[PDB]
This record gives sequence, structure tokens and C-alpha cells, in this order.
Amino acid sequence: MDIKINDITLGNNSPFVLFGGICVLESLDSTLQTCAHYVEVTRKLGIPYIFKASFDKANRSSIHSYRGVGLEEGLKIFEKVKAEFGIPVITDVHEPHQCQPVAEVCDVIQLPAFLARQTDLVVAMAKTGNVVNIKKPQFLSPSQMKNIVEKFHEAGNGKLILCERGSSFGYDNLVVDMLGFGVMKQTCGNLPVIFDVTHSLQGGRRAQALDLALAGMATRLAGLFLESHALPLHLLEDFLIRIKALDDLIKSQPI
Amino acid sequence: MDIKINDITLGNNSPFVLFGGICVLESLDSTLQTCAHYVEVTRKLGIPYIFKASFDKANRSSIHSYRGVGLEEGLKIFEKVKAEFGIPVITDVHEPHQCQPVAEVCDVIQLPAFLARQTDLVVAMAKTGNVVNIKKPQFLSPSQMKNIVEKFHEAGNGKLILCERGSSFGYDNLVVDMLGFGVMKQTCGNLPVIFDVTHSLRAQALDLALAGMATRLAGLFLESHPALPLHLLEDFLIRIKALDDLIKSQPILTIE
Amino acid sequence: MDIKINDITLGNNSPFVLFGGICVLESLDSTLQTCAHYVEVTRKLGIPYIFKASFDKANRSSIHSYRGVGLEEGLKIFEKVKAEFGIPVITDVHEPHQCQPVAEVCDVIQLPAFLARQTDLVVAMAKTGNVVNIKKPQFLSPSQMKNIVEKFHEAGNGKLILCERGSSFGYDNLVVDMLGFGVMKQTCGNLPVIFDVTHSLQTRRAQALDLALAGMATRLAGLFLESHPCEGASALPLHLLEDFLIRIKALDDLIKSQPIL
Amino acid sequence: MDIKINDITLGNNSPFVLFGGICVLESLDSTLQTCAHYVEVTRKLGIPYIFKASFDKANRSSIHSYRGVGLEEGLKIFEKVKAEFGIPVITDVHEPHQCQPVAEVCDVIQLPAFLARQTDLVVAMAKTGNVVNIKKPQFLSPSQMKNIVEKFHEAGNGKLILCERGSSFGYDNLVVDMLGFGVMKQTCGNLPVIFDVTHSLQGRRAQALDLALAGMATRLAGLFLESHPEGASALPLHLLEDFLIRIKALDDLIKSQPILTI
Ligand SMILES: [Cl-]
Ligand SMILES: [Cl-]
Ligand SMILES: [Mn+2]
Ligand code: NA
Repeated sequence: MDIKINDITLGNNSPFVLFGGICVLESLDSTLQTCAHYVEVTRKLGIPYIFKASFDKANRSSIHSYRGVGLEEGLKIFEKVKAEFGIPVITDVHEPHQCQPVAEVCDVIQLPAFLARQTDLVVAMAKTGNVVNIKKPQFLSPSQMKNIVEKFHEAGNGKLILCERGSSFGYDNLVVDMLGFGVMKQTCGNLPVIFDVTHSLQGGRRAQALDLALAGMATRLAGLFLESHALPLHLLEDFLIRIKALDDLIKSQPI
Repeated sequence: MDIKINDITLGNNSPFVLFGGICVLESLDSTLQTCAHYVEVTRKLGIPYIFKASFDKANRSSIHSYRGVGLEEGLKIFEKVKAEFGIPVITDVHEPHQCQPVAEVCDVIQLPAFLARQTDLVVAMAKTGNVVNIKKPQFLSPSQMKNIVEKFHEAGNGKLILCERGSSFGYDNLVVDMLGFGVMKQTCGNLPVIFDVTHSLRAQALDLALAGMATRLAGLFLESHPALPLHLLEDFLIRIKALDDLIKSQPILTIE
Repeated sequence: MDIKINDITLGNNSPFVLFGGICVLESLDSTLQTCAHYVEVTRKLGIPYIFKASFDKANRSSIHSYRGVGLEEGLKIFEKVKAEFGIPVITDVHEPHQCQPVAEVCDVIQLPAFLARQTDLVVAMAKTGNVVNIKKPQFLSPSQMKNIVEKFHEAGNGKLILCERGSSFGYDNLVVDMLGFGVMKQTCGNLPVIFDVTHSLQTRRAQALDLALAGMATRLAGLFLESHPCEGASALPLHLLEDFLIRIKALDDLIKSQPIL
Repeated sequence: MDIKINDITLGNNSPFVLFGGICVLESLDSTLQTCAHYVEVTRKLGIPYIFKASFDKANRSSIHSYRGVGLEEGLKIFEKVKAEFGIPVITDVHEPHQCQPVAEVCDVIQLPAFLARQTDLVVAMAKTGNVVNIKKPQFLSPSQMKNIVEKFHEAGNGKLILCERGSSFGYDNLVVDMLGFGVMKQTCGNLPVIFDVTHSLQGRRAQALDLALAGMATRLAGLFLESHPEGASALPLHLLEDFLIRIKALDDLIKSQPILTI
């Protein structure tokens, strides 16, 4: 099953979509500069693109640290981004009350991985009717995603993206099971599956991210989810050139 | 470090405290009957006892399974339990706004494992000044508990309990690392450590509980249904008490 | 199922047996000294005792690592241990041809964790007729132990001990699943189950008593451990053995005094 | 570092080599029949191929499963395979004493995962001077492989292949860490790394394909892969050409691009 996001077709047998932005929003001008960079590179390589950012840093280093511009001033910035660049955007929500006002502005709303079993937040996200990205818990088996999908469906929303972010592997480590992509497709009605390479991790780091991105996208996925300021930006170009080459080849092979 | 909960002393070198009850408050009369049975058995054996229930169960099996009686009626039921039996009670909170009204009624307030790194909720819990039970997420290592305790300390509350509930082990399975208890004791200032055997998992329950309490713990945390069958409570606790009394009666032995 | 080893009754509802000793045989005189300590401490505490050591470390990280005194020498040392103290002994075997020679002397022969799938080794062990200690591989689940037991049974030897030594947990770490003990009891005909606390601690050392108590709380035939007066650093300081075992016996006596079910 | 195996160049920047065949040798007739299938499919696509079988398998699933025809007849069968098809072969050895006579015939000798730390076998294998395939145990981290490599180097042999077969993930299940390939390359001197997709899985065909493609996307010297019409199930043969067409497409694309810039 494909999902239309404005002008974009997102699906497991479409050209891959890049989801990319920043960690948490800070300022209007800083958010435009970075989005401008993603847009320039993606445009000239011919890759569809959705801008990602959080208005809130829910888990903070200190009880005293910067948190982000918050919801009220977060949304303002998203509205600009969309006006200036005419692309879709994606952000995470944590409280049920937040869900409808955020869906007003943000094309895709994201269910955080820690919160995926919180039935309140599931129902409230569903009721927006917006496109939803479900982050797979690092503790959850791929064949259990069907149970989250069922809850969304019972609540009346079928516009769901499943998002891989790694599985717990001993203490303080993650491994990505490349077999899980297929299990989610097979058990969840071939909804779009995307791969969050950035959170699945943690010059090698740069190199490591490329290997892992290529491996995931070899399994035939709707999109790649990532971040940068942790990946540089002349590298962004070099990285995507290689991802698009592989994606194009894979998607040209009959299933 | 010990913590006083009314007339109970909770600590890793004290007689174990049972945190026992049911999953979610659904009723008044049945809650009281179940609590009455815990009270009778624990009084008979001289085991300190705290009644547990949730008033608001997130993470239910279906979107319309009953979430429980909710905040206002839940606190009223907790008040009746406290008035009838004279025991402390424990419940969980899910939002900052719930922290004040729950803490006014409940002797212990619990940070759900899935929310354990949510700073706003940690700060709001800390600021109640209440005793807090921190549930260890299955995906979190035992040496990372100190980061949660530091956040509470920064916000001015040191009356903290650490609660083991198992660790993710491959897909859809849990293992309890018995070495984790000591790591928590040693890195977190010897705060009280308790063991949630119910959520870690029924001869199995008994083996797992005995194994845990053998490592010298402040408390044991479990749920029954009228979850261990309620009528087998006395037999279960007699065996746990036997082991706890033995272990606690010997001075700690240090290995290099 | 109980197993008689000379005068010792080994079983999951009998008083725990200590399988105790050292990483590797280094000489006769060091061996005799350490064994003497084990024997005098266990005798006074009333704990049945089997002496343990390897004659070869067959899988160290250098081809010039120290490997111990080797087979022919090692068996001579086991011979003297048995004559002097009158106790049973246990050692591991790494190659099929070793089995019958080693079994003529060593009462219990041990299948190494890495080698459990080695069919020729299983068969050669089984044929000796000796009591066998099966190390549960770090990569094998407790409900598949039955598969190794089935092979020994098909090869005609039913005197088998199941030895827990930890489970792989991510990279380079182990965890001990306290529920595995009961799984092994239920699926392998209540054969004696024992706990190797030393190797379970590999990656801790300060935590050996807590881990050993936790395992014995589940009601076990035996405890398996190494001391030092060869390693990942988890051996018990030898002088601490008496105080260590006082605690283990206290718990075992309690658990074993409670009816089961 | 590349390894020359007769006419074949094996290395992580070279076209991928297929390793595959049968579980155990039974007879010359049976072996030639199976080998011919692989040879014909790989010749049709221009993929270098190395035939695998055991002459005496020590880790089968029951104690009376057939272990193979044995050393003496096994080596005669390997000799004929080599003569008939002009390809290299590979076999596992589990006894030190068997290393020398096997190495007279078999181009690659394979160290079983369960014996990967056994010093006496490692030394006896090294001293043959043959190319060696080191099977990585499911309990070993990728950064431990260096230790095995060092033991071979100490004993005089650096013609080593590292073979990934998955890692223990909770109970029973194996997972393949796609980051492990890079860790082995970086720590072990860019020795050839190959991927045993079949074991890694302890229908089954669609799975095998995704996992194989993901591994080869990381830039690898070869693929280890069982096919025909035990402990680990093989890919059905009518699928072999179509499977290999897809692996070769990805491999050619990847190998044709330079490793990233500084
Ligand atoms: Cl709870
Ligand atoms: Cl068999
Ligand atoms: Mn040792
Ligand atoms: Na209170």
C-alpha cells in the first residue's frame, strides 16, 4: 500500500523518500538554513524529501538544559518551512492533547518508540486522520507491529508508516535485523517501511552509516530516515548519491 | 540508605516489604476483598505490606479495554483502603498534572518504566517530596539507573526506590540479570532495591523470587488475581520469608 | 534422578555437592596444596566434594599461551589426588581419543561448552560408561539441552549432569537465566543440575557470592567453582572458601528442608 | 588484501565468489551431478564458483547421520571434481592429523565454527600453507576475530578468509549484524570477508534473498549458499539462477564505485 504525501508517493516499490532535518528546533533562521541545504542537495539529485524536527527535547541531559522552542513556537517555524520550500514536514508528539493542533500544521506525526503502547496517544493520533509514522520499539519483535497497526485501524486511521530503529542487543547496544523489514511487510499489509539509520547507530561513523543504510535499502524500503549537522553535509551529497544508485537498481528488479 | 514509609522501614538490610495488589482498580468491593486477603496473610506472618494498584492503565490489550476507574474515583478507593486497613499504598502516575493530587493521597508514587526518561514527569514527581518507585526499563542497563537518580536529586528528592522488572533478551522475552541488583546498589548509593517478579515473568514465579531475594533486597513486588493465584499467597510468602530471614540474619560478606 | 559417585549421592533434592578446584594443573605440589585446603574445609562443613582441574587449556588466545602440564602428566597428578584424599575428581576432554584413557582415572568426565555438538566426542565419552558433566553452551537455550541428553541416551549412557554456565547477551557478555534451571529439570528427566558460577561471571568477581546464592535458591544438585590462592579474572580467593561455603550451605540446607511444589 | 585461488581473485573489491555444494560426500556420481548444476548456472552468469562438501562431518544432527564417504574416497572425489570442471574446492577438517593429506587436494580448508578457538587444529591448518576459511562462531564478537587471525599469523599462514554466519540473539534465534563486516575488515587487515547466508538462518527463499542482498551491499568478497531440488535448509534449485542474477546485479553496482573519499 502506497501513501500520497502531497506531491510525493511513499511506498515500498517507489523511489525512496528521504526524511531528514535536525534534532530539536532552536531558531527560525537556523531551521531554514539547514532545510535549505537538504532541499538543494535532494533537488539536484532528484530525491523526494520531507523535513524532520522536534519542537521538544523530552529526554534532557540535565533537568536544567535547553528543551527547544516548544510547541507554540515550534509550529510557527514549521509553517514557514512549508511556505518557503513547499515541502512536507514530520514531527513527534508525546501528549494526546497535542495531537490535533500539531496535525493542523505537520503533514506527518510521529509516535515515539517509548510511547508506542500508550493507548491514549494511539487513539488521539489516529483521530487526526493524518499520516502517522510508528517507531518500532527496540524491545518489540517485528511480528508484533501488526498489533499496533490493528489499534490504529480500529481507531479509523490506515495511513501508517512503520519505522525501523534497531533492536536491543545486550546492554547499551543495538543490532538491526535485516529480516525484520520483510516480516513487517508481510504481516502488516505492505504498509510503507522506512529505516531510521541515525538512531540505529549507537572515519568510521560516516562509513558505518553508509554500510548500514545500503544494507537496509537493499531489502526494498519506502524511505530512509536520518539526521545531520550524526552526519556532516558534503558527505550528505556523497552518501545520497550512493543510496539512490542502489535504490534505483533494487526498485528496477521485479519482486 | 533506608526509607520510612509510615511505620515501615524499607531497606536492603531490613526485613523484606511486600508490594502487592492488583493490576488496575476496577471496583470498590472486589478491591477491598482482595486487599483484605493480603492484609490477613501478611499480618499472620508479620510481613510489612503495601497495597498496589493502578487507577489508569496505559498499554492495555485493546483500545477499548477498561482503563480503570480513573484519578478521582481511584484516589477515593485508595482513601478507603488506607482508612479500613491502616496500610500504605502505591500507584503510578503518567502526567505532571497528576503528581500533586496523587501524592497527597498515596504513600508511594511510581514512575512507569516507559516514562523513566521523561524529564518533565521526573521533575514534577521529584517536587512532590513523596517517596518514589522508579521502574527500570527493560532496555536500560543497570549502570544507567544513576542518571535517573541524579535527575531526581537535582530536582530535590532523594527518597527513591529502584525496581527491577527484567531485561530484553532477543525478541519478546525477558531475562533477569541477578548481577544487576548489586550494580544498582553500588552505583546509586545503596538506595532500596525491590524486585517486580510479576512483570519479569509459576513454580517459575517462586524460583525467580527466591533467586532475587537471595541477593539481599528491600522488597518484592507482585500482582495476584482472585499474576499469582490469590489463595496460594500464604504458601508463597512463607517460603520467601524463610529465605529472606536467613539471608538478612547474616552479615554481608565482601569479596575482592 | 539421582547419581551415585562413590559414596556421594548427587541429586536435585539432595544436599549440594561442591565441584571445586582450579583452572589448570600447573604442578603436583601446587595441586596437592590447593586440594588439601578444599578437602579440610568441606570435611568440617560436611559438604560432599569432588576435585576439579583441567590438564590442558586447549583454546587460549596465543599458540604460546600456557596450557598446563598436559595429559600424561595430568593423569598422574589425578592418580595421586585420589590416593591421598580418597575423593572423586573431574576433568574436561577435548578430543575423542583422550576419552577412554582419561576415564580410567577421572571419575567424572566433562564435555566442554564449545564442543557439545561434536558428535564423535559425545559418542566416545558415552562409551566410557563414566559419569558425564555436560557444560551448557553459552549459545544454547535451556529447552534444547534435551537434544544433547538424547544423543548420550542413544549412545547408551544415562549418567549425565547438566551444568549451567551463562548465556550470550549481546557481544562479550553473559547473563544467567535463573528460570533455565527449572526448564532443564522438566525437559531432561530431572537429571542433576549444577551451576558453574565462575565461568558465568565472565566478560563481577565481587559478585560471585550473590550469583551463587541466587542459583542455589532454585534447588540444585551442585555448585561448580574455581579458586586461586588462566582466567577472565573471576576465581575466588582461596582463603575465602570457608566463609563462602558457610553461606552457600546455610541457604542450601534451608531450601532443601522445604517440601517441593 | 586479495587472495588468488588458482585463476580466481578473492577480495572485498573484486567480483563476488560463490561457495556452495552439498552437505556430505556420498558418491562420485552424486557429487558430479550436484556440482554440475552450480557450475552451469554460475558459468551462464560469469560468476566465479568454488564447490563445497564435507568428507567427514563431525557435527551432524544425530549421532548416526551419515558422516560422508571418508578421507580416502572423499579426496578421490574432490580430485575428479577439480579435473572435470576446472574449479577450486573447499572442505572442513576437524582433526589436526587430517589437515596435511586434505591440503594436497583441497584448495581451501575450512575451520569449523565450533573449533575456531582450538589451538592444535589452528596450528595444523596453518602449517599446510593452504588458503583457510575461518567460520565465525555465533558467540564471538566481530572484534574477537583478530585473535584467531593472529594465531594463524603466529603459525605462519596469512591466507585467511573470514566467514560470517550470524550471532546469538536471545534464545535460539540468530541475527546478522551488518556492522560486523566493517569491524572485521578494519581490525583484520582487510582480509576477504564472506557471508554464509544459509546457516545465518539456522518463503525461506524470499528471506534468504533479502539477507543476502543486505550483506553484499556492504561490499564483500563472496557468498556462501546451499542449493538443490541436516540442520539448515537449502534454497530450492529452480530459484538459483534468479537469486544469483539479483546478487550479481547489486555486487556489480557496488564494486564499480570507489570506496568513499577520505
Ligand atoms: Cl506496576
Ligand atoms: Cl542421536
Ligand atoms: Mn577456568
Ligand atoms: Na503521599
